[PDB]
Amino acid sequence: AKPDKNGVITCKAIMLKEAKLPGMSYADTVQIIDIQVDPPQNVELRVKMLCASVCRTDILTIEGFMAPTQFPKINGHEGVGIIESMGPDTKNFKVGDVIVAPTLGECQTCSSCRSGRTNFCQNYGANESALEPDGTSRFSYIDSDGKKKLLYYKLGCSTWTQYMVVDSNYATKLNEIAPELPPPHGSILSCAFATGYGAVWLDAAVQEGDSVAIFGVGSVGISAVIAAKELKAKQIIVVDRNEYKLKMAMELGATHCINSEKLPEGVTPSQAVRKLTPKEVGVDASIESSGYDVFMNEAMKAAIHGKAKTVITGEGIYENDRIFFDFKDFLFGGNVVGNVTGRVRIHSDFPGLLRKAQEPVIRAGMDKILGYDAATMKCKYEVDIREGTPALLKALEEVENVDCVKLVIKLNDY
Amino acid sequence: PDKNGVITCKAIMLKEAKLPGMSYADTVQIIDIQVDPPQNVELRVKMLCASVCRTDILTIEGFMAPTQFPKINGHEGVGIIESMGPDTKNFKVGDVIVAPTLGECQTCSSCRSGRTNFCQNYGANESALEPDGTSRFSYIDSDGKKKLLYYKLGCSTWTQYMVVDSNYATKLNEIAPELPPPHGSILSCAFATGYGAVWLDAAVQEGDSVAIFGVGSVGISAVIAAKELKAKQIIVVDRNEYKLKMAMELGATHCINSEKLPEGVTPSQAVRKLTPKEVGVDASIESSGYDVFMNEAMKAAIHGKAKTVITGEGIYENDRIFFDFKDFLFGGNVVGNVTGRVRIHSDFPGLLRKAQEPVIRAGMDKILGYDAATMKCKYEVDIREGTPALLKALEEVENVDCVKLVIKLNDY
Ligand SMILES: NC(=O)c1ccc[n+]([C@@H]2O[C@H](COP(=O)([O-])OP(=O)(O)OC[C@H]3O[C@@H](n4cnc5c(N)ncnc54)[C@H](O)[C@@H]3O)[C@@H](O)[C@H]2O)c1
Ligand SMILES: NC(=O)c1ccc[n+]([C@@H]2O[C@H](COP(=O)([O-])OP(=O)(O)OC[C@H]3O[C@@H](n4cnc5c(N)ncnc54)[C@H](O)[C@@H]3O)[C@@H](O)[C@H]2O)c1
Ligand SMILES: [Mg+2]
Ligand SMILES: [Mg+2]
Ligand SMILES: [Zn+2]
Ligand SMILES: [Zn+2]
Ligand SMILES: [Zn+2]
Ligand SMILES: [Zn+2]
Repeated sequence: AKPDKNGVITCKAIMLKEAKLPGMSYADTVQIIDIQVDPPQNVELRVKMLCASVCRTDILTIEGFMAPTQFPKINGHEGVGIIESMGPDTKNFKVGDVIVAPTLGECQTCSSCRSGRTNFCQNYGANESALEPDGTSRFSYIDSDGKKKLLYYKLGCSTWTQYMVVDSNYATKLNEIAPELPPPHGSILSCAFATGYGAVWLDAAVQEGDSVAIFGVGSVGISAVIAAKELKAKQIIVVDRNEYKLKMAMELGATHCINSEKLPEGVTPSQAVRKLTPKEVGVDASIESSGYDVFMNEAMKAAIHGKAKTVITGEGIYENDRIFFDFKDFLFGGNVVGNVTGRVRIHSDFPGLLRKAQEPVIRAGMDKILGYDAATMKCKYEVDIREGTPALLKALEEVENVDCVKLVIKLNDY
Repeated sequence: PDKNGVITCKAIMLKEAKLPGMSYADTVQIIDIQVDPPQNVELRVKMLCASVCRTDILTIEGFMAPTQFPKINGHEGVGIIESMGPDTKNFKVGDVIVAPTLGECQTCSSCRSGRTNFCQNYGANESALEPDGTSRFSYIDSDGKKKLLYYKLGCSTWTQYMVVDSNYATKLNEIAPELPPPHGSILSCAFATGYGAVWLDAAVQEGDSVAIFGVGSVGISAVIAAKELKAKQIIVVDRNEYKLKMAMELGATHCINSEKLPEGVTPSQAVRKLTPKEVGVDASIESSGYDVFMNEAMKAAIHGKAKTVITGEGIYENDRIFFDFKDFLFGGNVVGNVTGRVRIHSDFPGLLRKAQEPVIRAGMDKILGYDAATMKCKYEVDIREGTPALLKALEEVENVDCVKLVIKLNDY
């Protein structure tokens, strides 16, 4: 879209009217509407989005996750686009750059950045207000009563829109290192792939000859399998109840699979994992990527006491917003870390991830996650924001299809 | 020892778990027991003193002992090798030893990692028995019948003589021959746990900020470590003002009485308010046993960068603890810790050298209320003075100013 004389763009975006509480439909809350996107201020990028792709956390967001008051909103944190314009103070970006902009920036000067061992930057942390720091939004719409109304972001931006505004301290560019990378690949690099790959590579720090357990092989868990295989793990144990995704995981380098719904009475997933290791010692690295609170506990219990790290990537709407651990196993060697975006720092680590993503085996793995067809640039599960709300609502139901690993939302021509 | 090498001595027997509504008198008694001679690589140890870890009181309440009663209590204590099994190496009769929960085989992938004491080969003896299902301890009951006593784990310390697998023992007498017994006793658990949690596990550096949740003997040992390592800020959280003041005397910079916070202010929010930009602490130590403080310690840590070290224990519903999910995902970093990650061969010799330094010794003396002239501690009971004196001492564990009760077992 071309801006009007005041620099405002009118474009399609996916609006969430309110939380979809249990028993409510997508139809109750989700609608494609025309929105107005204000021009970028200060160090902001306004970004022509190519595609978004559906993270389970996007579905949690529809259900009200981390948004007690921040409706109506434009959804989405997983996506890729092209810089269309920039605020006047912007440095180190140009119009035409291809960017992703995940939740955490990297100031490189706080004690967290300088530690070398985390991406939880003190200066560019999660924008939980879902607003600009002055309480405004670059997004608005004209409702049925003709009134101009504010739309919240997801966090520091929204990706389910033809045009997004994001603070450039959260952006990192793809076009210098990977000018030929297709859009849906760039989209999963913004969250799902970075998360599973980085949880294994950076956070669990998997070494050649390590044993790895992965609880949940959706897009995040399969990304973890691809990393564990690249890093020459001796053993890659995948746990899930979805036989399709367990089989995909086995095709991309998992060595052992466990269907948690088919375990003998009184055999826990952690016991099943331990049974596959020498003297039932457990795994060198335990990844949770399910959102199932039970699996966070089972992941902790699967890890070799003291030596191994359990990396929790999963998210969900839990009773009292709490998770639980078996205390005796926890005290006697538990080691559990929260992980966002795989610990992949947007300046220090993302460039090497992007170079890795171009290696043939890693690309084949991304193609499999996406069911990508390079001839048509279409993914197996794809919906286009220009095709209207009914198509989108059907696609959101089909996220639960057994063979839907990653739904893609096409936003603009490629 | 009799004709068969069996020692008859006093020990503190727990008959059954002390469940809520029961008294110490219901379950705790000083009795004469028989201690068999050591076999294989065992040490039989003349105990000098035990000292009361909060986990000793949890044991009385049934902690980790669903079936392992009756037992001799105790895992914190120090003694002198009286005899050894025929296969023992690297120990002599007369050596002063402690024998904590975890050994250090030095060859398993956990030992070889260099970053944990959770040895795969010498782990916790949860059976509370010898590997053949027998015990070195027994007693003659009122029926005149000979009956087995369980250990605590690999041994019991609340006895004049104990037997332990020498793969769990480490000697005090070469590095610290003049160390008083109660100091050796707290080195075996409380002081190693608090000091190690800060020094080894949280790896506190000069200029770091530290929060310690619970300033009993473990948390005060953590204060001593944080001071020794030149932490910029040492924040202590407790309900007990006497122990908070003691922590401040031994190096703490800021104290918070959790029971005097406004209802809407959490312990983690109070700790973060003491830190620049409410960023929280570089190292967060839980040493309370209060499940709430395990969650608050996790939340007080700088997101991602900092480590929360959980040392606390308790009897929790369904044996489960909980964490606030959003704060956990966005940077939580929590580890279970046993004995301060202090490995009995690689780390304990260094800890023991540290204990001999005047400031650290002064801190151990303050924990103990130790009088060097009388070798008496502020709170001390002798096993030879009878069950009623012990039952009153066990009640006095809860006294405001009781940091560490010592159970004297033999002349020093
Ligand atoms: N931490 C982060 O930065 C980050 C990034 C991506 C996603 N997430 C979260 O991580 C998780 C994985 O993301 P995703 O998009 O791959 O999710 P997904 O829903 O596509 O995949 C999760 C997988 O876990 C399995 N699983 C869920 N509940 C299960 C149960 N009860 N029994 C057995 N298997 C079960 C599912 O069958 C599925 O294969 C989600 O919880 C998501 O919200 C977080
Ligand atoms: N992990 C290990 O190897 C190891 C070693 C020693 C002790 N422990 C455990 O660590 C903890 C500390 O041991 P200790 O012997 O110093 O215990 P302690 O009982 O002497 O001291 C605990 C301190 O925490 C405070 N605390 C407890 N509940 C509180 C609450 N509700 N509000 C505020 N403050 C509270 C108490 O007032 C006290 O000062 C205990 O849970 C003990 O079982 C474990
Ligand atoms: Mg802005
Ligand atoms: Mg033995
Ligand atoms: Zn995501
Ligand atoms: Zn930073
Ligand atoms: Zn103890
Ligand atoms: Zn070992």
